[PDB]
Amino acid sequence: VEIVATILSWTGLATPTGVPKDEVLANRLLNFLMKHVFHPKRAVFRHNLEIIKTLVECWKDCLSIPYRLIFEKFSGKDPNSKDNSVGIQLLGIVMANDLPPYDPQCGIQSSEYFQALVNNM
Repeated sequence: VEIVATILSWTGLATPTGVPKDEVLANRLLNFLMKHVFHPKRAVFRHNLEIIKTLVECWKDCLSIPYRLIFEKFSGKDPNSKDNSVGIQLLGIVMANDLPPYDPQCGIQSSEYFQALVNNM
């Protein structure tokens, strides 16, 4: 949290883009940060979501938005647990800017991606 807040604060100067390995590390950071973003504690949960949204609206140029885990995060069935909240709220984060949720060009077919989105609707 502290080191990423520090590097993100250094925006306008030292963007993480234009360098290959810097971009790859940024992408692993993003995928890892969405991968573990669910904490039994709601305040730090909101905080982590804010970290992710700051990361994605500050980098924005090594695009690489990881689908297929937001997808499997809302794709859960048996609606008796708030397990799908993470995927829909991550999707809301990525939508909160101009990012397009173009599904089936890297992951699972839109006809079932959006299907599970609606089923949890």
